[PDB]
Amino acid sequence: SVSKANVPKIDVSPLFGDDQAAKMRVAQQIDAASRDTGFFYAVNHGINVQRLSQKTKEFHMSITPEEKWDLAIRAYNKEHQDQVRAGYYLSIPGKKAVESFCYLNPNFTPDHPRIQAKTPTHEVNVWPDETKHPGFQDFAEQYYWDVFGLSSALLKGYALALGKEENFFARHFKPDDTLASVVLIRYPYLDPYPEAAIKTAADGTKLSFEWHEDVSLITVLYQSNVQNLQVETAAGYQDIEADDTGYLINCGSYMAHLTNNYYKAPIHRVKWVNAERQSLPFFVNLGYDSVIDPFDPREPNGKSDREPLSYGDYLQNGLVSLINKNGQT
Ligand SMILES: CC(C)[C@@H](NC(=O)[C@H](CS)NC(=O)CCC[C@H](N)C(=O)O)C(=O)O
Ligand SMILES: [Fe+2]
Repeated sequence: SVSKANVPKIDVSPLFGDDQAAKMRVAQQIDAASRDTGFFYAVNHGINVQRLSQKTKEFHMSITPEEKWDLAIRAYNKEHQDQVRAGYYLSIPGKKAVESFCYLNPNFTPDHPRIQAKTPTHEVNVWPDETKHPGFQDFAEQYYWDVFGLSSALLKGYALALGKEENFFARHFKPDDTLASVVLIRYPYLDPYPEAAIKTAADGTKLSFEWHEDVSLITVLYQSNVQNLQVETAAGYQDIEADDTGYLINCGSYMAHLTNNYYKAPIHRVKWVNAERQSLPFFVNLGYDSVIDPFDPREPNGKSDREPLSYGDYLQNGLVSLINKNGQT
């Protein structure tokens, strides 16, 4: 029936160091994975993912309907016209199973010039009451900078893999303006499971979320130990095995654009599984005005005829497009 994808485990610890040859050997493994299925697991990453999962569970399982309305994005609460990205994405009992909480750069405050200018895709995070969820905000903001650090190191690997100096991507990935987001997704156990929340793929597979390419430069994902992801290959969809100690990494469609599809954005989908689990992506986005001149690693000169694409315009279009194709999450 369904084969299993080759997803290598890459020790990324050299990318935090100064052994340049060891970093090249990591870059080679990133290149090979990016040209095969497009996924790899980053191991020896140094992030306490046990505390991540525990604090996230405590939040999902203790927030009340009252608090969810207070935090809801505008899709679920007409009063919150300024919350398009950041806030709570409600489940709909009997109809929609998944629920999530999304937050952005903690440096996006009312004092931030992008917030003053009302620039699209920039928002101030909303948080639950500290007394009802003690330590949650402190944990979540710290985690943002923890995975920001991991992501910066990974971008050095991708740069070296493509033959560029190690700051080629990372120089556009800055704490003061990154549009990167964390999403804390709960997939619940439900009995009976609402049929409306299950989609049937063309090939008969039951899905929670249909095929898509990620709107990101790269995606840095922690999931609990329940198998669910599939990646499309020419020979059909292949199962991605779960590993709840590592981060699963793949390219988004901005990487595909700027490399002239040398590193494709892998198409993937989420199988339906009736099990309580967590999916915690960090979407590595650059700044609103970040532009990287596209290039083609296949050509000696590296010349490409693709237009440079501003990351802000890419992100605004891509988020809307994904909602329109696969539905409001
Ligand atoms: C496949 C996983 C990453 C996860 N899916 C997802 O997170 C899906 C597909 S990548 N992503 C989205 O809907 C885009 C969220 C963007 C976010 N609100 C923002 O403003 O930045 C899942 O488990 O459903
Ligand atoms: Fe995805």
